Amino acid sequence: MKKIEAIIRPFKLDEVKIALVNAGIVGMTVSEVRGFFLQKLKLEIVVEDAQVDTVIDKIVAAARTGEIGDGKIFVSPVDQTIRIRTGEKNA
Amino acid sequence: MKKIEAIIRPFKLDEVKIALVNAGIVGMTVSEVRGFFLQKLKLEIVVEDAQVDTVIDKIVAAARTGEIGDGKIFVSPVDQTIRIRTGEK
Amino acid sequence: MKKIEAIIRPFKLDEVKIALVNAGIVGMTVSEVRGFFLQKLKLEIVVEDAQVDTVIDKIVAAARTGEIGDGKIFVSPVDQTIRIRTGEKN
Repeated sequence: MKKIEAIIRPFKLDEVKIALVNAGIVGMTVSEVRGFFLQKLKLEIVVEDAQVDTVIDKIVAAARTGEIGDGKIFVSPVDQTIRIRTGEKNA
Repeated sequence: MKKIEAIIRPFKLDEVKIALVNAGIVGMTVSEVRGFFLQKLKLEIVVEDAQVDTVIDKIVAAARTGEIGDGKIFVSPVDQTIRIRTGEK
Repeated sequence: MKKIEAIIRPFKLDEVKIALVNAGIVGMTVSEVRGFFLQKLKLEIVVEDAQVDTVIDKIVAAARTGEIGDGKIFVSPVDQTIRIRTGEKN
């Protein structure tokens, strides 16, 4: 499992969201961030390793404009995920 | 050392906070997040490996309601922690 | 590559920012966080492994005051970085 964090232009949110739903990406967290100080959105998703590349492509395709400031995607390892409602774990 | 991030229902904050203090969990960071777009809180703590399971349980017990949307906990590795005040590593 | 997250006193931002520019640190993300509930800023940067220690020192030197609440720095692994504009990966 990997965490994928994407720093995108705020107005791209909808587009990106749509794409991620189309790839059956379920859980997803978004927070307001300042980068460059420009306002950006940070999207966080956690997916299986096999999905990573796929997801990246879609985000890229949805978040891209062609100009500097399109932002960036970071992939990092996740050891464990726990669903609070049930306490179910996957590793 | 592991980073523990929990995305919870905002109103659960107090409860969760209490529990974490009861387990001697000291440093803790909280930010507003939108998930699902519902308002959530993201809590971040960094603890020793041996504490991980314990902490998870408490968070679960404190943050749970029984309904969809209770949120999620992610555990990820941390290589290094540095205290800014002293530079201790 | 490593992600460096620093939780600092808000007013230190400028100082810290200057220092990071002086070490050629380019991309950098800042968000408002509540820690301890005191208002803090979380700075996130991703750098090559070889840079890590350097960066840490500068942040420390820039963010420090000597009192409790100076905050903390966490270093964690990053597997992959992708530039959205081009799709370039490292």
